[PDB]
Amino acid sequence: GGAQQRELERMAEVLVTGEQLRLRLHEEKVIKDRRHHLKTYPNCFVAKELIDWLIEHKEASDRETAIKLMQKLADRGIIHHVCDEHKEFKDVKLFYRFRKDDGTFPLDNEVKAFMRGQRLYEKLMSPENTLLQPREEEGVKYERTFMASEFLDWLVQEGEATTRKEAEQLCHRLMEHGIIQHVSSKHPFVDSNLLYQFRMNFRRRRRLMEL
Amino acid sequence: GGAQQRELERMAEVLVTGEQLRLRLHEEKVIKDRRHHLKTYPNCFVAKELIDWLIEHKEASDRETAIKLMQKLADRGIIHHVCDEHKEFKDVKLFYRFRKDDGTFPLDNEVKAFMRGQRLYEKLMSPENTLLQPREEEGVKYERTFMASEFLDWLVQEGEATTRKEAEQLCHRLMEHGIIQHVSSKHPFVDSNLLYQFRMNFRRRRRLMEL
Repeated sequence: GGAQQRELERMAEVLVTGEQLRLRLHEEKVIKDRRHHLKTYPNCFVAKELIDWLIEHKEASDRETAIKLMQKLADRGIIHHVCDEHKEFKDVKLFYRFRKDDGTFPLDNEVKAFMRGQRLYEKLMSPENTLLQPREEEGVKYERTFMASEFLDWLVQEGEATTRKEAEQLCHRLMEHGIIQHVSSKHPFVDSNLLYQFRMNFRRRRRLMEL
Repeated sequence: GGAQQRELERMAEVLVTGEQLRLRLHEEKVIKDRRHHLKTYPNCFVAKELIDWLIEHKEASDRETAIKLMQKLADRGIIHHVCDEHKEFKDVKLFYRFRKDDGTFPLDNEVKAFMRGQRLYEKLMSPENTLLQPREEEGVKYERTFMASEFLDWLVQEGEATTRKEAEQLCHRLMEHGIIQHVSSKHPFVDSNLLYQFRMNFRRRRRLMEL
């Protein structure tokens, strides 16, 4: 994997693990609409309460390390402090901002392809999936291959792409960013019976303490 | 105009007029990175100062009506009060929220197509543009037509689409949502010499006072 995989892991894993946490906290009602002074702030958690929860569910060893983990999510824009935004515009010396000027947290195309590729790899490495097999091309045995045509077929049936031409562009992006490769000759992706492999050998999703 | 156009105008015109204000306020440095107690708040304006500016530039007769106009923008999420979001996560009773749980302002495909079409229509009404002409098809005279092939050429040349097939898909959306039409309702959009028109007769951009 090397430097590319290390840096793509840095970019992507906290986003993946952070999203997993968000879903868990909704299911457990730690995130909910909260009222404070007759004012409703929707879909909020309380910092102290989340620290409690993290330790309570053995996601963090102590208060100090739970704070460090949530700080990492705050630093990457995954969570933010909810301050009191006045809803009423008034003739006062307060700062205002156009929503279009709000800061964003965009992902470049390499990171997007990495994160798409990891979802596919996890599905294809599951017992239920059988696309990945040792196969032969021009008399060479290769491990963990998939056929270009079969991969395009599966991408649609699973709903990872709407159409074959859409799924084809996805594979070209996966090729461009080194997520997949032709079994031997750096050949491009072609809708054919040629064999391809994952170049990127993704590691399991991180737990919170592993960030 | 009719019912479809009235409701698409309600959805879109405040967004266009508000965006135009954002660009103008940037040009005039009413929006800029502002410092407040050793914390830099980027791309902000000061409410009172914008009221000043609106009156100075005759967008509002008085402060009360200028406030009413900016409230309209705030109500549609175009502007918001910038409050102090603590960057450091602390073991405190403060509300936090996942960014993915922040409120959003989605636009459906019909409004997007309406807004795309209005931008294209304005460009085709610029003095240097010559795409729109009276032309004849199957012996019938039509006004304000454009040819599909010429329109696709221009859409790519103008950068409204990266590629010719992307420009083609845009036109299909314009047909789907009644923004453009075939001169005689006999064909979909086809990359060819067939003639098309704007079905939507867009009205001039709203002034702030008209929203």
